[PDB]
Amino acid sequence: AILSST
Amino acid sequence: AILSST
Amino acid sequence: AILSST
Amino acid sequence: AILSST
Repeated sequence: AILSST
Repeated sequence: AILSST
Repeated sequence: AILSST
Repeated sequence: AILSST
C-alpha cells in the first residue's frame, strides 16, 4: 500500500 | 491532501 | 482501491 | 474534493 499525506 | 493506494 | 482527498 | 475508486 502507498499512503501520501501532504 | 491525502492519497491512498491499496 | 484508490482514495484521493484534496 | 474526494475521489474514490474501488
